Amino acid sequence: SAVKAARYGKDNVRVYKVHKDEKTGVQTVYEMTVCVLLEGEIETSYTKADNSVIVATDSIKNTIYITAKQNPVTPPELFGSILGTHFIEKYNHIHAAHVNIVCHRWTRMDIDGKPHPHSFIRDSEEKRNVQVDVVEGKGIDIKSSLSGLTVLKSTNSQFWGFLRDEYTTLKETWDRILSTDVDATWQWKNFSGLQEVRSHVPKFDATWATAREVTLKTFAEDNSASVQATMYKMAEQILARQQLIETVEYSLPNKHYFEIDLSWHKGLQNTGKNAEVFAPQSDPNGLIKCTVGRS
Amino acid sequence: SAVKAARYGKDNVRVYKVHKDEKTGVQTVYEMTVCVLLEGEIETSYTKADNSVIVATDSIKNTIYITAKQNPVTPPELFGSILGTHFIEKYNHIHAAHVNIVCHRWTRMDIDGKPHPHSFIRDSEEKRNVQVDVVEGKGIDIKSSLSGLTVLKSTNSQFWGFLRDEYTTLKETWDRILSTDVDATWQWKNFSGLQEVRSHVPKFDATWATAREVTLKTFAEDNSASVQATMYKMAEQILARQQLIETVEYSLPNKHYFEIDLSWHKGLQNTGKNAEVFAPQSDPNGLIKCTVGRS
Amino acid sequence: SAVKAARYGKDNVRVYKVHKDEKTGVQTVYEMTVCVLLEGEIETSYTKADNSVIVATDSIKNTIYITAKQNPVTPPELFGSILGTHFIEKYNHIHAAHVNIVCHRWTRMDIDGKPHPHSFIRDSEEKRNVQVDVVEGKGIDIKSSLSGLTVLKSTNSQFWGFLRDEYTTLKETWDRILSTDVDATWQWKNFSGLQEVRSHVPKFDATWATAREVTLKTFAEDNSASVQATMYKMAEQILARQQLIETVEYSLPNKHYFEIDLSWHKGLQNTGKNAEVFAPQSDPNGLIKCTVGRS
Amino acid sequence: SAVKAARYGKDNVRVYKVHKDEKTGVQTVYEMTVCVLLEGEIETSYTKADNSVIVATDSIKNTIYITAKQNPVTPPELFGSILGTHFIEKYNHIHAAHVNIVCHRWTRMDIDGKPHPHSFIRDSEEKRNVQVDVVEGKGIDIKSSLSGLTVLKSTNSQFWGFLRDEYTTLKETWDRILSTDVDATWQWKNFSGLQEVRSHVPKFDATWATAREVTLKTFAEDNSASVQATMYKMAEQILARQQLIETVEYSLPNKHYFEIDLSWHKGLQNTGKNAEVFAPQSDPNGLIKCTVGRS
Ligand SMILES: O=c1[nH]c(=O)c2nn[nH]c2[nH]1
Ligand SMILES: O=c1[nH]c(=O)c2nn[nH]c2[nH]1
Ligand SMILES: O=c1[nH]c(=O)c2nn[nH]c2[nH]1
Ligand SMILES: O=c1[nH]c(=O)c2nn[nH]c2[nH]1
Ligand code: NA
Ligand code: NA
Ligand code: NA
Ligand code: NA
Ligand SMILES: [Xe]
Ligand SMILES: [Xe]
Ligand SMILES: [Xe]
Ligand SMILES: [Xe]
Ligand SMILES: [Xe]
Ligand SMILES: [Xe]
Ligand SMILES: [Xe]
Ligand SMILES: [Xe]
Repeated sequence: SAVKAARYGKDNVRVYKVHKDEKTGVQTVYEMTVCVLLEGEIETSYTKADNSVIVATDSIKNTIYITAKQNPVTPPELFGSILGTHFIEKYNHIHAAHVNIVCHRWTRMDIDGKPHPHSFIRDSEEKRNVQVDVVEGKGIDIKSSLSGLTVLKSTNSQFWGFLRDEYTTLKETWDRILSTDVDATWQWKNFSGLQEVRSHVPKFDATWATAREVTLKTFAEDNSASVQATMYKMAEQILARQQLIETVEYSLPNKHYFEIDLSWHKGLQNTGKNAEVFAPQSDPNGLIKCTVGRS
Repeated sequence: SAVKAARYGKDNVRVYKVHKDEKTGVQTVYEMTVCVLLEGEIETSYTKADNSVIVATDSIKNTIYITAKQNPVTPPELFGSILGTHFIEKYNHIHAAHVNIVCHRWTRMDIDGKPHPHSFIRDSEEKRNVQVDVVEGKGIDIKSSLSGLTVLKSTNSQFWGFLRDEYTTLKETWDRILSTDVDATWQWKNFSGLQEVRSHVPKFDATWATAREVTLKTFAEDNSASVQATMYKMAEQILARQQLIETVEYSLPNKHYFEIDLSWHKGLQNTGKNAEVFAPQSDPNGLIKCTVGRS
Repeated sequence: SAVKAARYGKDNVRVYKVHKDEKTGVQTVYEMTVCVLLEGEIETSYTKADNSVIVATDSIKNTIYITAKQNPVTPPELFGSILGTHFIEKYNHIHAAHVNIVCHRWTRMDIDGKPHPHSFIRDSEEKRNVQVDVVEGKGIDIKSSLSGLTVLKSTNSQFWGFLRDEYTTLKETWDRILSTDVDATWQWKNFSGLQEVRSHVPKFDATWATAREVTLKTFAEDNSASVQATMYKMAEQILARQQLIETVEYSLPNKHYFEIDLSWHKGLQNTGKNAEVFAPQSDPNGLIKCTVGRS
Repeated sequence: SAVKAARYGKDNVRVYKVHKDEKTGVQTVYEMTVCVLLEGEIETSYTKADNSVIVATDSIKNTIYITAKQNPVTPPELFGSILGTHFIEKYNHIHAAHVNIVCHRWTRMDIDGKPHPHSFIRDSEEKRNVQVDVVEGKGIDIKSSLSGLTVLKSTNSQFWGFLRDEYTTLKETWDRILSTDVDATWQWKNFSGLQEVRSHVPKFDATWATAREVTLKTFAEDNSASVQATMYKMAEQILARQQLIETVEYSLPNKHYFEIDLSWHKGLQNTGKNAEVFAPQSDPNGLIKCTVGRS
């Protein structure tokens, strides 16, 4: 037998950083969860019990805190590239670093219409994420994403004209609820190294904001023919607005809300045009994915 | 042996209701999770296998949907009182109904600065809850609450002057992070029945909004001497603003963020006045509770 | 305003202890999660910012580890009583301690039919719990429990003869699946103090084992007329076997498995006597409770 | 823009099936959670709102229940291959089916030393899983796995001789706790179609059992030099015992238990050879992966 692939590192490293403006007294906080996995010439730790090749996962954890102390942590695409580059440059035998970052929301509170200098609220479990793969001699590959964005529209969603055969019971509809949790990922063109990533720094926050805005607007305004058709419209617009993105992927659950027929009880009308009370279904759920690129 | 207490019913009943304004085309959604447990003369179902006394939990579920179809579901204090009253009035042998409601957030989206007529976003897992106990001949007891409100302040929290003995290692501090998940409950004076609850309907939403506002403002503005001292200030203000509340209870975790000493690495300074990077701790956590009433 | 009630302390304190037999080389591990909340003359920490009355929650955490170092941690009823007594005896102004312990399973592995001296497996998320309330001048109140015991029987459960009215759609049945997660609590007679708790030490493990055995046997053997009727039989037997128990409480979800009518597809028969494939329902669920005591 | 990849289907489909032996009266239950995602000529549903190409996800759900009614559901490798083959054979324009199955444990109860005919217990959240990819003209690729197997050993684990530099604080050790949650996957050689899968049916359960046995024995008996070294020994043995497996992958968290220095309190000794009480750490955790194949 032989080692075909191996990677190891530290997962679930929680980090908080605060920035204090001495002039204004305004403080800004960042909180993330980080995972770093390394690859390289490490097979002998598996096959020969040779620990000399192992950068201890405890040391990886230390390195994350040290790097956060000495560098900006925003945008996360920059921080992840700095962190990944460190490992491949510092250790001769490590040839790839894989960095995943989840950014948690701490939104500045408004108290009496004014932004508070040092108090924050977690407004939703929506996350902004990055996956950064730093590979020695092959540059830096970055995938950025938003996830946990949960939305619902109460009308202007349809689903009719699908295949009907002996396995089909679903009725065609011209008016239904549509609800999903959005997971959207945009993949950047490959970067040659940290200098190139630094030159594009302003594009990271702007593209995140655009992806979010396009997602919300298209969801709210599209008279949706299916999840498939609506998500394609979102991905098309994002690609049109940022030339440095190569692909956009969406992964969308279809979270079903079922009509409840109440006619058995005193002829009460609660279906079709009379539907007011619905039963949200915890499971099963549709799951629809698509990756859109440039033609 | 003998039955000392018994209650039974349906838990985890998810309900969605939509309201459609025909004039404006504006739609508003409500989504809740409901639990109803009944008590009364039901001992024989336990001791004698006498099912004749059991209102099936499946029937309780039906009743929830029917009641939501025929009545407003907001404010939840009103809906819960209607639902509880139904069971004690309809069934001679049922003498108490216990209704718990969790309200989930569906906040209307703003698209291009305008409120959208039928699209919504889940902005945070914060909940608004009610517990309604309807007891035949003893009226209606309502506890209202907010929970899952997660906040953090990066300075203006202190903790010094606590008891020090041979079990104490904690250092006194004049500047720390304070972060918690707020659970706050206000208990209404007892109501004689549904007519009285209906007469106070406008106070329910207003008091929820006040409790929330007071919580956020006090948290952000108090130069906090301890969780204990700050939470007391919150409860005191809520009681001052709503005479129909008898008690306010807060239950607050103290979610610790620890300094990381980096001086072992090239004398890097990251403690006290130089602290920028911190380690959020998942566990253990302080837990501080208090119930404040009128003197 | 005035403080009507207050308690504070440390929650989610994870503790592991190992015992090593020097003779046999056999090691035994215990792992728990502990919460300690204190009450007493502490109102001024809330009303006056007087921290002098506060035993820091960090110190409570230290005390848990120290107590675990110097005392047995099994049975958990004994450990919790030791821990609670410590706080009310050590601090003049603290008059009650409330200790909750969750014990996690680490079951010794069998390798080639022999018990391994130092390797363990987590066989199920079933827990053994205690709640110990130590109140100065009123002794020690202990509630012991098992929870997270998930069982299912595929036949020999019935449910017929329940109340039928205009809210009822549920069909009577003489053969259904019954599945639940068992939460069972037995409350001990009040103990005068630690000496009395120590005198009953052998009864704690034996009663836990009896409660578990009775639960499983009765579930498997009862031709069940309802959850209500079966759970009563369990509680009755436990009370008969241990005179020092005052009450037994069960809290049982009814986790529904629904028939799926497939007759729309080529007349396929999958209901009643022909039912083979079922749809487990995540929600809603019945919830049935009862507290049984001595007559 | 263009669709580069697309797949869609139904996730979280819970299924229960019971088998009844008429002779013995013995019943056996199976419970699974299933996900089916389809690929093929479906781009136009995304780009042109052409629903005619969509097999509704609701119909996929129906098909799962129908297939479970008409076929054995065990071993899951066989069931998944049947289900995947159905979709690519039934629909001309669907060319790949991806089936994921999670099998939940329902272990027959022993009551008074005898196996009960129809009562079951969930002994642990350990799962047996399959991923089946059925691709038209390319056969059937099956990955089998076990996951959620949580183990701990209290001694006979070491970790010394790792790289030490200016980022390293971790002390070398010759005696530590080792605890992990095992995720192990074995990938079968490609099968030409359903006939070939059926010819190997007895190997599926036997190989699962071998993978489990090897994992537990090696964990318990290896005087472990690192997670890396121990996991390699496991994978090597599995490959030696089943020639039809091409690769074995393990993914293992290192769940840390930290010593607690208590010497600040009355010189209490709780480190090194005197360590008895430890603090389990919820996060961060090491994460170690390896894929082993044949040389
Ligand atoms: O938008 C939808 N897309 C689908 O593929 C589907 N299948 N059922 N309902 C559905 N809705
Ligand atoms: O605000 C606090 N209250 C407390 O009781 C405490 N104990 N440790 N840190 C603390 N902080
Ligand atoms: O055992 C049961 N008890 C109940 O109270 C009930 N209500 N519906 N089904 C039920 N089953
Ligand atoms: O077994 C281990 N492997 C590792 O790579 C490691 N790093 N720190 N501790 C460790 N333990
Ligand atoms: Na390198
Ligand atoms: Na009544
Ligand atoms: Na005392
Ligand atoms: Na096909
Ligand atoms: Xe951070
Ligand atoms: Xe969508
Ligand atoms: Xe609702
Ligand atoms: Xe607070
Ligand atoms: Xe312990
Ligand atoms: Xe039961
Ligand atoms: Xe199944
Ligand atoms: Xe391991």
